[PDB]
Amino acid sequence: HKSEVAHRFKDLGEENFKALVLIAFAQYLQQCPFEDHVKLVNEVTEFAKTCVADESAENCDKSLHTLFGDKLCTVATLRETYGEMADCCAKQEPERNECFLQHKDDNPNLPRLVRPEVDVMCTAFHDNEETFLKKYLYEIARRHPYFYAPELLFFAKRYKAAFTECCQAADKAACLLPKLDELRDEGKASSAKQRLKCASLQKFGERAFKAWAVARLSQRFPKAEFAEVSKLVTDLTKVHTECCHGDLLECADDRADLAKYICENQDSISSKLKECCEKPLLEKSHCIAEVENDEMPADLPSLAADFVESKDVCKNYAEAKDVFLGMFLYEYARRHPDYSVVLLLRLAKTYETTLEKCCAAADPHECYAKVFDEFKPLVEEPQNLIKQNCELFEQLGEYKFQNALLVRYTKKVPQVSTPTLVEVSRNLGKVGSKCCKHPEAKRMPCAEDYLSVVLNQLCVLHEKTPVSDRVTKCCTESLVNRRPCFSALEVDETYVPKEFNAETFTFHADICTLSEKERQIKKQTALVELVKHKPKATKEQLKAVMDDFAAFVEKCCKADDKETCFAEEGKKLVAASQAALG
Ligand SMILES: CCCCCCCCCCCCCC(=O)O
Ligand SMILES: CCCCCCCCCCCCCC(=O)O
Ligand SMILES: CCCCCCCCCCCCCC(=O)O
Repeated sequence: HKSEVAHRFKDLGEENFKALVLIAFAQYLQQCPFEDHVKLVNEVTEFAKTCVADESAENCDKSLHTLFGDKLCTVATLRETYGEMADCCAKQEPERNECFLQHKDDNPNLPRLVRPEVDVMCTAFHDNEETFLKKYLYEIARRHPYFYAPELLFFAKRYKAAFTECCQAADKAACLLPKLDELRDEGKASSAKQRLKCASLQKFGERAFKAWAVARLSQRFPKAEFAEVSKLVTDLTKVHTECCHGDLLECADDRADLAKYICENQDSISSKLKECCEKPLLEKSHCIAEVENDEMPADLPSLAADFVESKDVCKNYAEAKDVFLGMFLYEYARRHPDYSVVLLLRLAKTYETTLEKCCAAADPHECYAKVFDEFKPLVEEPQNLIKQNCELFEQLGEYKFQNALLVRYTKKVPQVSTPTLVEVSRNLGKVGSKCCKHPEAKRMPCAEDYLSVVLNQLCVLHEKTPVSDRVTKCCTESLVNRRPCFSALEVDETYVPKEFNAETFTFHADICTLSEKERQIKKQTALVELVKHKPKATKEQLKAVMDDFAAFVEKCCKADDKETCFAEEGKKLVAASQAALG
């Protein structure tokens, strides 16, 4: 094209253009204030329009990288605020843009973002929607500089819908706060999932990434032929490699190209792609990535004939081992959309280990005749963990399920900090809540995705502040072994009970009318401290103390003099509990 800035402006339309430009500058210049960025965005937008009017006017024929970089090099506080990043300006393209990318900051040391009160939020949203929404977009972008700009834009539109719905409601806070909860968690997850894929590509390498993609794409597109899946695996891997190592525009072009190839070849790939493929360029790759699994073909045969029974198994394998294993993973995965991806990779690894043994043995065919039997323990372990945890979740409800996990995990790794124990147990409880309301066939994939983000959060915290060799092992294992390493953790027989501290077990009158979350967290914090203090306490003894706690809170929140109730009845409860637990 004559003018890439005009091309993009036309493809995107003014409103998306401006939003994306704001995210771009915020991701590179994480410390500049909102108003400074609004001025850069307006100036870039004004310039873009001249190019749309006449693609031969001044500067309109420069690359986007050239234009973007030039604008960055005009910021007056560049050296003052970003130091060595100003020296990127002494370079030509493409080294200049390379240099700018090296200076982004994953952990920007910015203050926690405060959710204002619901009435303040709705008022700001009514009084100036544009500013309200753009400011939050800016705040999120500068805190997540690698997050894919278009997906950020997809969340922003969901925020807008939530304020539109809930600000005109009768009970604004009870409408909105659950929606904002849901969206913040989905956004945190998406951000963690992206970081995780990039780390894992570097740690475990490209072959392992392709294995993962074969499994994932085959579940999603089970009517596609292996040759088409293999094609998509190769293109997907290239896309991910660039998006991990790359600037926004290179990632965007790679994603747009794959989406277009997919949309042109729907008939070969999936029947569920028509809606997505109608959508505007901006949303297409995203929509595709989130499409539901196609229906698998009817009356597919058993894998036995090709992978066990044939005389030619070792020959077909040795001819090209990764193609054969890829084929095994394709056939297995498309027949089992109810499996986690990591389970399918365990099976593939098991199959490979068996062929490596058996193809060099005296009688290969006899040696690998029972390989499918080796799959059964692998499959049953996650299915049985889901049933047990979902049965417990149905008995207790979310909050008491969380409390069960708090007790469980605190005894297993009592050296972890209380906030971390509380946060991770709370999150695991929310994985239960989400995934146990799916039917059996959808639980294992759901669990896999969401556990992967909770366990990632834990491993991130633990790397920064190590306390347990056992957690370190789980965190540095292969991605396929990570969750079973955590499930295999046992009770810590070596922990020395924390000393009693009375202030830890004191509570105040405000407990009564505080937010549902805030009340829960205060109770769960004390539950963890109780288990840390009394790690040998039995289930019946903890139930008794927990029951007494609940009678104590019920009494004191109905009293007229609440501060004295909490202090006087609080001391009694503590002394009774200490006697019972010994
Ligand atoms: C205590 C958390 C409750 C979440 C629901 C239970 C999940 C059990 C593990 C599922 C297996 C994840 C995928 C895998 O490792 O194959
Ligand atoms: C503090 C570490 C938390 C570990 C979370 C593992 C996720 C799966 C939870 C299912 C219950 C534990 C599995 C088991 O012990 O068999
Ligand atoms: C030995 C000192 C123990 C003091 C007793 C405090 C116990 C913590 C209460 C845990 C919350 C229970 C859950 C609930 O009923 O909401």
